[PDB]
Amino acid sequence: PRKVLIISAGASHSVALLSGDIVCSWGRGEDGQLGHGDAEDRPSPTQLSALDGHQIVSVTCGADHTVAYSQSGMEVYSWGWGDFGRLGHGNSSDLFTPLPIKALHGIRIKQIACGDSHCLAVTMEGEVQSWGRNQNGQLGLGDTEDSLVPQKIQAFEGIRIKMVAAGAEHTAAVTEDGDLYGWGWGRYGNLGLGDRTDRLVPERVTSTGGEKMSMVACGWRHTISVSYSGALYTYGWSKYGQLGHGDLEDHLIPHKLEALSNSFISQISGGWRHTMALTSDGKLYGWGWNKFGQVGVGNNLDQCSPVQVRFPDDQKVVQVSCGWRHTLAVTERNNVFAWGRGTNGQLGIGESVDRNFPKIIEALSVDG
Amino acid sequence: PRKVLIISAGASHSVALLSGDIVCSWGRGEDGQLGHGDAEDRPSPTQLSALDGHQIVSVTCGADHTVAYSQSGMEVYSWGWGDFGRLGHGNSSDLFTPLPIKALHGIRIKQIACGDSHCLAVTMEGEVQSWGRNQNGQLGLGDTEDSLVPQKIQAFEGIRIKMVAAGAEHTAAVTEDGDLYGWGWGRYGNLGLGDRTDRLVPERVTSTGGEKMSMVACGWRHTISVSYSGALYTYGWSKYGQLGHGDLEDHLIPHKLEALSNSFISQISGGWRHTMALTSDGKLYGWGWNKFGQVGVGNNLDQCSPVQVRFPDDQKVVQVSCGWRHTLAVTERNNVFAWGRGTNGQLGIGESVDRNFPKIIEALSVDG
Repeated sequence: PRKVLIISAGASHSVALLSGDIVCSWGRGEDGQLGHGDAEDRPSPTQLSALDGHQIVSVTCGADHTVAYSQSGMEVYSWGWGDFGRLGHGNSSDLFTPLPIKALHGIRIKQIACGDSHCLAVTMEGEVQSWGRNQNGQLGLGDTEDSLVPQKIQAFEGIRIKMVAAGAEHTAAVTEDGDLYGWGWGRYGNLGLGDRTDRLVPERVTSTGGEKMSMVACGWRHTISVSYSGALYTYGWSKYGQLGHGDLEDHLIPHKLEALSNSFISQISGGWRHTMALTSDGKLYGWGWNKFGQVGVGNNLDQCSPVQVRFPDDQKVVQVSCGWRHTLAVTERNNVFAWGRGTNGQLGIGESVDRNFPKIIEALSVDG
Repeated sequence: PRKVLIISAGASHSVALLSGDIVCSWGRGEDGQLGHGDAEDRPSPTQLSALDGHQIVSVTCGADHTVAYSQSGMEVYSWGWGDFGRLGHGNSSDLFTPLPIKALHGIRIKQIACGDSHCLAVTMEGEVQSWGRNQNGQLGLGDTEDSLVPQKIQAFEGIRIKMVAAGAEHTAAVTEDGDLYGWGWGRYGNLGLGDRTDRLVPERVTSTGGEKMSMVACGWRHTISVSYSGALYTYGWSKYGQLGHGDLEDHLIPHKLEALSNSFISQISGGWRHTMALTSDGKLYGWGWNKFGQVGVGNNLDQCSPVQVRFPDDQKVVQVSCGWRHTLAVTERNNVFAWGRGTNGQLGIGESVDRNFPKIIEALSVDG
């Protein structure tokens, strides 16, 4: 019957895009991130009626905002906390219902990324637009002033971007031809440039190790990058064991993960202080902070080395999104799973309780 | 049947001191800012156990932490969200139950203040030691680099600070002979120096309308001061009427609030989007964003101008503290009243549920 196409975990909230082009959301509602007009949490997945019939093709979560967009519509909608203009409407009011972005109408969008308070869009042609808070340069526009409305990184003109990723206050980008970029706040070496300085214009990473990057994903203060061999590189902060190399050191350049050397990483997601990674054969690995059991192995002990989150009858996962204190994953069996902090209802499982092993979201699954 | 001495309001938590070195907290407990070792919310004033008999004499909250020094042991305790050196402990880990600040053991304090992510202390001697996030100069140490340990501001050498206030990413101080200083993030004019930029060290406020200033207060992105003549001045952000001058214009230099000249202002308190002020009579006035009922005037309308707050039987008000979404008050009969948002229980009245006017805390007053 009905199945999940996309999941996405913000800080204390999480969203799902269902067949029927249906958006639904659940979790903390206090800042408007859910878009049901009201400010109350949803402990159970609620339909987002304002976006019924809008032919939304893809959702993406910030920390306390949410963007979505329509390809038939050529119309990009945002809602949630509006401060510093992360929503992009040219003002900074909070939205509690989805409103389109006059500034992007009629553009063909390829990818949209969201950090803590800045956003980036990618055109099909491969240009970039940033908007939101810019205090440490994250917008990558050459200065420090916030931009309340989307604006083109001229520093990219003629260079075709393949995808970008946003952390708390920085940004990353692999290109079509494989080069990797970082810019923004960089006090924990999270830009891969071998130092602890910010950057206001994108800066090419040279210490790839001569290997071209296929995709990048940001956590809060650490960055993840996969290459073409399937090799996985991490860099930035690792106070909490999220870089994943068995210790807790910082890495100012991309440091290949040894443990998962023998796996082809097809997908990556970064959270607040943990990490998650997807093999070709659908095994999922987690490591990082685990106070609320958001890594997934039935305990509340933190993991500085990749450990395998186990499932019922070992179905394969096909998607994984990381929040600040929780994780969602989708399996091949068209089932949906959540674990971690459940207090604000971001788990969807009707009760606001913490779970350290993956629990099944009854309202979004063909169970068994 | 004990007396409330002090009350402070966090972004989503609330603390109060009582006679007997008894400290109580309720509200959001996810980041450990309540201090009972656990991270689950408290909906009613919970006696803090690890401070029993520590002879604590004042408290304060930042956005997601808390500070609480003793005057017969001369140490300082912090706990809650730890990121950016916030707690002054030389690391950056969270603390769920108070620990002393050995960097200051010995030092004699007269006041401490807390922003979102940075803290300030005034020695009894009138020196100041700040610590925390420094990306915009809010420690006024002349640099944009966080400080995990508290450091003396050698820039106030030969000056006697009497009072200090901490905004979100800005700071403001009044000296013991009238002068007014601001430093840190000043993009909305919240520094009162006639422009919209930051300052990396304290800078004398030179448009003080010719009056010495005796006290100061800090919202999220606005600043408030009260002169020797009992006048009231706001300056900075006024998107919601938190500056209180009957419209919505930002002011780059301090602006006398004229509607309140027939009163002598004895206490002030800024919030996320609203402000509160208590005249020498004991009449409480509130303006600003009131979406969650937080100004407390029986309705849910944004007040861009001072509208006083009435209590059962025209009780007189002795103390007021301003959170992000709620407001606390203490009255002359030794009652406590809370209004505004009450989801994380941060109203201390049991259930809750928002309340748009002052509701009593049965469990900590003399009336029921």
